[PDB]
Amino acid sequence: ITHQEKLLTVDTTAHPFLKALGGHEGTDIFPLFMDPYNGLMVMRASFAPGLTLPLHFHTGTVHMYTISGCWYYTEYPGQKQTAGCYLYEPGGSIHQFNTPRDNEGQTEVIFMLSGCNVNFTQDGTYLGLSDAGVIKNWVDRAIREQDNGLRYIAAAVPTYAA
Repeated sequence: ITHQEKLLTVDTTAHPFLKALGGHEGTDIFPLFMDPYNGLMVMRASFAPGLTLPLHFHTGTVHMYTISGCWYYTEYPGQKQTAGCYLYEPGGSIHQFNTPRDNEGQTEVIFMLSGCNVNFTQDGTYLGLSDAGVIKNWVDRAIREQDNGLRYIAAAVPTYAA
């Protein structure tokens, strides 16, 4: 009959977002939940206007809710995502995130990404991988480098039972 006196909770307004994920200006993150072992991350992202990210091939599902702003996938320009929009993206899909230059402000999203992200250029050249582990390393480094006093939830690696 386990204890748990406190809830595993993170207030995203009590600390500034980690700036420039992987050194990419315009992509600010606030980590919430990171499980590198089951390949799962739940994050809040804050996107600057005028961004065009690389093509992201998804190995698992993506659940995304746009709180505010605007963004669209290069391939589907007539289906812009704005306040209150939800998107389910299955594994095996590949699209390219864009924030229009004409956005007056930040585009705010919360998403749940399963699996890994394999990054390509529009012409198919492999750029790199981004799994929960990789992102966590930048996060932990960003927390130190930017002197941010934020906390997030993380799943430990499985081991032999005690």
